[PDB]
Amino acid sequence: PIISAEDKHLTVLNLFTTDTPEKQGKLIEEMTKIVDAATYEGWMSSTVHSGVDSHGTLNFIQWRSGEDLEKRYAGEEFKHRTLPVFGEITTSIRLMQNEVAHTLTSDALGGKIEIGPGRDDYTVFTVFPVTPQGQDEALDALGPGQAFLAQVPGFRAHVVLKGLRARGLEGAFVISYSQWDSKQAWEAYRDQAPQDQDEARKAAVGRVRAVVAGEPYSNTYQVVHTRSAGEKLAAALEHHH
Repeated sequence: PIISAEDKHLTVLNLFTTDTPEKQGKLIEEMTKIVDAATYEGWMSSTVHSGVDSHGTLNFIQWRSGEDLEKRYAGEEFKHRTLPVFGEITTSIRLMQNEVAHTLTSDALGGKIEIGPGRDDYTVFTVFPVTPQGQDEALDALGPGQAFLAQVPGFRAHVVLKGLRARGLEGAFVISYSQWDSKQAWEAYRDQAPQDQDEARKAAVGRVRAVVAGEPYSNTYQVVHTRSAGEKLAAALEHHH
């Protein structure tokens, strides 16, 4: 699926944490059943991520509008099967509605971003709770503030999302979602010492740090499954519900 700052649809990220690799595998399988059967009006695509640094998963989902999303939330499978099943294999659930604030690619300022299991993107994710006063500052710092990323070795792309509203998370929030050549390229950047960090990096980070209002959540992922509206694709033959 394709991500761009001109997106007029709703970007939904469903974030799940868990405490064993067995529950992670189970999460992946349950998410994938829902994706493969997805026919909701307005549903555009889902991209399932499997946690690497720590146990959990992430679904990056595109919806035509919030109205379409709410219809799904009002469905009986979601209410009586999905939530309770997920509840039992997770330590937390955050269903976050966002708009795309900024994109950057290694080759173009504001370039379009593609996500999918075929790219082998090492995917890096952070949700920052921020002060309501400081939200725009955070967005500016993370997006335009980090133009330097495009020249970092192994960096592929960066999406910055503005949090609109969420289930399981209160207050203002923003999200950083980036793609890298490998775990190795990411950690080399992540772990730069002060002497090796760009000063523009220090400035961006310092601006975000000033307005963070609580513990951010970060994790890394492999993309393991993606499907779009009407796409003839599934990890299993039989419909589950």
